[PDB]
Amino acid sequence: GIDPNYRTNRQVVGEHSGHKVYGPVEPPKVLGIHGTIVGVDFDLCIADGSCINACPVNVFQWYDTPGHPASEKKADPVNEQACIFCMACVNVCPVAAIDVKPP
Amino acid sequence: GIDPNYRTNRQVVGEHSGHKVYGPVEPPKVLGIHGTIVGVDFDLCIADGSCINACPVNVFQWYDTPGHPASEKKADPVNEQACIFCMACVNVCPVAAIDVKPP
Ligand code: F3S
Ligand code: F3S
Ligand code: F3S
Ligand code: F3S
Ligand SMILES: [Zn+2]
Ligand SMILES: [Zn+2]
Repeated sequence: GIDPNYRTNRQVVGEHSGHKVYGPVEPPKVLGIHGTIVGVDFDLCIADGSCINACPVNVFQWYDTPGHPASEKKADPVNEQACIFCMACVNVCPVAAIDVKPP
Repeated sequence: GIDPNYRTNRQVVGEHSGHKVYGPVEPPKVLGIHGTIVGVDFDLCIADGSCINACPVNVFQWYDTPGHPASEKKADPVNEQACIFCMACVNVCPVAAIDVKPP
């Protein structure tokens, strides 16, 4: 599962669709974590889709990541700021790849 | 159109589904304004639906108001806190019944 201390343990290295990306990032095998309010560890995500299936406010969208060993698609927190802190995604993810921290 | 100063001009008289309701409220003809972040004047709303049709984060839901002269259904800001301040609803409403104020 995702490191609950990722925001302090990792370096921010870039930005994607309005959110920060925490490294290391060495495409295509290592993609890091996307998001600050709603963080998704792309290296753990296996594209199960329960998060997208549970979120009532459309926080996630599928984002293609060809060449990644865990999956070739990931749930990207494009609308992380719409999060109403349901904590559903955090609990439905079979690999515990999501961490939500209210700002 | 809605009074942009409604939050100070009107009295809060109740709560509905997690949001405040600003009076006067004398059902069924006078229902007031629902919401603080995303305020919808139920007395102006005619159930056009453009707001629901435009909102990407599901802020609104239909709420029945039988007996109201403007319409018998209203767009209720059930998820006002998911608002990402698109200002779309504010502009699509044909009667300017919506006012959005970031907290
Ligand atoms: S595996 Fe990925 S698709 Fe969602 S349910 Fe977990 S973050
Ligand atoms: S289910 Fe959606 S509302 Fe936030 S707690 Fe997860 S991104
Ligand atoms: S009329 Fe009502 S249904 Fe929406 S578009 Fe205007 S608040
Ligand atoms: S379109 Fe939706 S995101 Fe807010 S500005 Fe209106 S309730
Ligand atoms: Zn991203
Ligand atoms: Zn309401």
